[PDB]
Amino acid sequence: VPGPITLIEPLSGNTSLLIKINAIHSVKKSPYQEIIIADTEDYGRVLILDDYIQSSYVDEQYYHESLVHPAMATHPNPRDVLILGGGEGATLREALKHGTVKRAVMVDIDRDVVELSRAYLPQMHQGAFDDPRAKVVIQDGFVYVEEAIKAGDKYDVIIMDLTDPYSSDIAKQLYTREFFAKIRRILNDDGVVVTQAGNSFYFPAEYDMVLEGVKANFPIVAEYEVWIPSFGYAVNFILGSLRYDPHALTPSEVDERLRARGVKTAFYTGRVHLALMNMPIHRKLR
Amino acid sequence: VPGPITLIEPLSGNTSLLIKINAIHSVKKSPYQEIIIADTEDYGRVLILDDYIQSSYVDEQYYHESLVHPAMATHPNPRDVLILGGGEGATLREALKHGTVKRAVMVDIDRDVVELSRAYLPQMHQGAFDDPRAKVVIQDGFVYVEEAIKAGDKYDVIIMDLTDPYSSDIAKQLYTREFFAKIRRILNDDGVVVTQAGNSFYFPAEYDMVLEGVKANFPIVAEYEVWIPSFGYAVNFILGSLRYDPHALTPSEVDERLRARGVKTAFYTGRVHLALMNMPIHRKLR
Amino acid sequence: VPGPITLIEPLSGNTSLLIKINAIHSVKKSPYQEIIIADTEDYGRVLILDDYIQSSYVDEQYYHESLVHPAMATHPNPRDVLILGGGEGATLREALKHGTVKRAVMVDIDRDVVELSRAYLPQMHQGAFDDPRAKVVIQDGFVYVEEAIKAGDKYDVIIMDLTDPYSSDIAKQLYTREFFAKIRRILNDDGVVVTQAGNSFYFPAEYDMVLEGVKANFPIVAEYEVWIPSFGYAVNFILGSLRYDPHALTPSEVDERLRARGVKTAFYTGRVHLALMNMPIHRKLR
Amino acid sequence: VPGPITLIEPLSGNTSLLIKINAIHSVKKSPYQEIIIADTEDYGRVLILDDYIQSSYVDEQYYHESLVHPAMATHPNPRDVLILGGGEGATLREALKHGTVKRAVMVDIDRDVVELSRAYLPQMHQGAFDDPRAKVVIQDGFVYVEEAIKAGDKYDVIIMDLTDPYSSDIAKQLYTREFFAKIRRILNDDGVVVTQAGNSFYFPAEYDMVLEGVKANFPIVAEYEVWIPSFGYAVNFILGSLRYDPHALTPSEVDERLRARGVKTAFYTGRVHLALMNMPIHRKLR
Ligand SMILES: CSC[C@H]1O[C@@H](n2cnc3c(N)ncnc32)[C@H](O)[C@@H]1O
Ligand SMILES: CSC[C@H]1O[C@@H](n2cnc3c(N)ncnc32)[C@H](O)[C@@H]1O
Ligand SMILES: CSC[C@H]1O[C@@H](n2cnc3c(N)ncnc32)[C@H](O)[C@@H]1O
Ligand SMILES: CSC[C@H]1O[C@@H](n2cnc3c(N)ncnc32)[C@H](O)[C@@H]1O
Ligand SMILES: NCCCCNCCCNCCCN
Repeated sequence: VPGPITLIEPLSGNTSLLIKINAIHSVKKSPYQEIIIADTEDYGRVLILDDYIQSSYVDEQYYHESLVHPAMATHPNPRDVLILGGGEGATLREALKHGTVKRAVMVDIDRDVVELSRAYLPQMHQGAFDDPRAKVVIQDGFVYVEEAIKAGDKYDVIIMDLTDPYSSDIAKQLYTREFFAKIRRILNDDGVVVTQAGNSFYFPAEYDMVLEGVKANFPIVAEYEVWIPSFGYAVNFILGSLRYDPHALTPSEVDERLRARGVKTAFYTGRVHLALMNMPIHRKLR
Repeated sequence: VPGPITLIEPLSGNTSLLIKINAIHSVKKSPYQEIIIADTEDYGRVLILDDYIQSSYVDEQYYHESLVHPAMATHPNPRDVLILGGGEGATLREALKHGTVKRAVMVDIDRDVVELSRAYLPQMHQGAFDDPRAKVVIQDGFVYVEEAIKAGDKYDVIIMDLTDPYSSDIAKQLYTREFFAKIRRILNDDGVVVTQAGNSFYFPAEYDMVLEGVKANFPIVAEYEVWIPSFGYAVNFILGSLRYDPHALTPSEVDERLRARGVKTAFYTGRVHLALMNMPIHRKLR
Repeated sequence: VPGPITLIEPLSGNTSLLIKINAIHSVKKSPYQEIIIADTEDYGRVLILDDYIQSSYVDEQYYHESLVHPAMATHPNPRDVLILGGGEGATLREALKHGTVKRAVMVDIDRDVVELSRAYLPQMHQGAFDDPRAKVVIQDGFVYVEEAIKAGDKYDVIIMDLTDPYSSDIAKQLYTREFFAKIRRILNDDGVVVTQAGNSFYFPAEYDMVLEGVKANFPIVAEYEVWIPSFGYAVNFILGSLRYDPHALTPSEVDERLRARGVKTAFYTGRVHLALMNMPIHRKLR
Repeated sequence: VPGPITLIEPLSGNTSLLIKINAIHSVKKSPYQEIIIADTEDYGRVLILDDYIQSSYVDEQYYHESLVHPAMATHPNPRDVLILGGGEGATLREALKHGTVKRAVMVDIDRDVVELSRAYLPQMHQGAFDDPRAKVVIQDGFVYVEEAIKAGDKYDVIIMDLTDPYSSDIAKQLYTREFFAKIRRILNDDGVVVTQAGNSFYFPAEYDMVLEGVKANFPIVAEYEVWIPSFGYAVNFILGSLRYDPHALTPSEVDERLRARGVKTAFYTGRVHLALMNMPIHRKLR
């Protein structure tokens, strides 16, 4: 039973997780957030920001593969990729696997998350930060997107891997209808956006606000979720597309794009893609 | 932060859930298990057996529909149904929705679970216990199956809705290779068995033992899982079939059987079926 | 870890107690406070007010005997006794044991605490509420003392058994310098006051405020403490005397007063009295 | 709730403490026990062995002074002192304050406790380990006492500061009748033994076993307790004496021995001694 040293991970406010801690690797009060890197018995090494597990060694591939590959596989030739957040470098790692990618930009507000992840979470980034195709920019993603509009920059796929919409003051401006309109302005005509949107079961109001924002700006929208044990819930993803429908890809087409692009995964396959496109998201039923 | 009255729900031993309790309706130490019916803020009313949530008002339909309908929809004409466990009566409720069912027998070892569920959990059974097609038998499922073999009783679908294989002494004899051989002897030649098998991520050894038991006795075996928030995990299900392959059903075939049989659901559909058949089960990836 | 049903009892705010609950007897939102009467495995039946255990079956006699008998034994002939609080009736029970007592008045603000204690905590009051010498008044103790001054009422011993000074808004006016001045005005010239004063170790600032209030109004002040397991701390008592010094009583004199007055106890004796007068109170030493 | 990083300190099994951790300094799985040195908000720096707090910066002086000084002050000229356990070096620190002491031997089974205490808990040992009068021996205390009998060694005062009798497999042989007989064989004819004996309230059976073991071997036995906040209980001590009765010492005699011997304390005085000798130990009263 889960001690003697325990993380109390908030889940809903009326439910919390008690997680056995084996070791604390680093604690850093950054100007933006409290960072903890720790070893958990169940999940191995974790990044914690303001008390919330962001990623674990034993299940981060479920999160990062589900966040990245459906969007990347839906785009027929994703060359220019923008990531907002993704501080541990695993979102960048998954995006770079696509041989079509020539330029991947990752924008995180917090240099301490990136530097502490570089040192203490090598199985997350796996060298992604040092890939010649990758540029790591330390900036508020809101400001970065405003400056990208003025420069008329355009991307094929935009991946939002931010802190939770229901908890995170630093990410709140990037989850609005108005921000999704700004995202559309820096997408090519066949562009795709994907974002994590917290949890539809425990935080339906915050989830619905994000969903309405994407639906108001993109004509094709897929909603899918994946159980991440270390989070205590099935994370919700919202994918917005200007041309291509992720629901239209067959397992064979997904598997052929992965093979052609040199993409190796622990989890994501054509069959996973089909399941994600067909499983409705969880809500409270009474 | 949950309290002042809290349920400490074990999950893995290295992770536990802290769940705020609004009221305790009943506590009963039966000879078989400790029974608690309580109101939780997140999940509404719950049945707890030996500290483990069995079912909640807000998400039990995810559990009971996922346990019952894939097996029932795979059988082309399920007339005789046997349920082992299912004390709250929701498994019986779901099976009875199939208009093909003429006889449903439910066998639970613990009369106190059934009677406390009848009184305190009416939204679970919804009158299923009193359906003219239903017989509720209080007996050890092991004993009932031995007596069914000697009587040469035979069923189209057998549903095992027992306490967890990783925790429950009272159910341990019903999760063995030898017990699945006994189940095959009370199935018709085109019969199907489904059982909950705990959790593949947190309890892989106990999950694998159940899987090997089913694979040794049945030529067609499907594995699928669904996130149940009140459990803290995606419950694993194992379906054993003598003739019909659930992987072969299309969404349209599932939806046509549901329509023809008068089956109304909150969750299960042809698309859910397709997703369950295509989503690999969770394991620790590192 | 204690469960599955647990009380999270706040202790210091940086430490809390997890207490196994076997049953909840009553929950009542009164106009003043939330009341819970519950069975704990370690402490048996408890009264809880706003999350704080007030008393337990297994250790309340340590609390009530330590609160009452040192003051009562110090007064050479206590005839008129006033109790502020003491909702469960055990303070009254201990005071009434003194054969010198002719009139005991108990004043609690909360009729629900008294009535629920009468019904659900009979081993606390043990009939004290119905003793012909006893008068139970439902009133704010602040108002009762103002009206006692105007009537020129006077008492030999005043016992304050209120909710904690560090947590309880309803009692806060009764813990001030100004309130102890009002108490002195309704004491005879040889009168004694005793109050519980929370805990000197975990709540030194609130303890010190009560102590300065008593020292400003009374020339003789004794401080003593007793470990109450169900509280998670040694409760602090402050005794204010106008004439008689509890430090001057010998074990033999205490034991003779108890014998002469027909006082039977589970804990308090002359030797206990000597120990209480000689044990310094706990503080943080670093 | 105290968090996000928490120590779950077992107390009774039906009560546990949740203690906020500010930092973890060191974690060592020794062959004998799990060792944690941590900073707590309430208690400052702590040593934890197998989940149990052994000592805290804010209250260890209550524990170590109460364990050592009553026995040392009862002996009229304690020259040779043996300590079994006392890994953090505070028991040794208190014993060495007595100017009569020429030789103090401290025997702990676990070199990791001693070395981690030397480095991370300097306010506990305060250089005691390096005092010319002190010998620190890493050995099982059982073996050390058997070898002391064979060498015919004799001591004036033996202090047992071991892990708890109710929890600690490594110490269990040192808490038996037979072990107290071995202790008597290495005492001078006016010798005194003192041991911590867990807690009489929460662990009465284990406490009573230790008490019967001492009473079978020593004609004078004193029982006393002190509240240690960081433990969640009043630790019980049992003192066994061959000639001198600690109940016979007056405050003045104790204070004169402390003054003559150059003993400076934060807590222990003649009045404390009197209180310890007069306070009965806590038991469940219903
Ligand atoms: C750990 S993956 C989540 C990341 O979101 C990042 N993040 C939060 N808010 C913003 C923002 N406004 N702009 C960019 N990155 C952000 C955090 O710094 C964290 O590393
Ligand atoms: C609440 S659903 C799980 C049910 O499994 C039941 N159960 C456990 N073991 C057996 C068994 N051996 N035979 C029948 N029912 C059982 C329990 O009594 C519970 O009601
Ligand atoms: C349970 S024993 C302590 C009692 O103090 C009572 N109490 C708190 N505030 C006041 C007050 N202002 N006057 C009288 N009783 C009070 C509470 O109702 C409780 O029953
Ligand atoms: C922390 S103070 C208690 C000490 O008792 C020690 N201890 C436990 N069992 C024995 C034993 N059998 N012999 C010597 N020391 C022991 C532990 O190593 C610990 O440092
Ligand atoms: N939950 C209560 C913690 C109990 C810890 N027991 C005290 C151990 C005494 N021996 C070592 C004390 C430090 N020298």
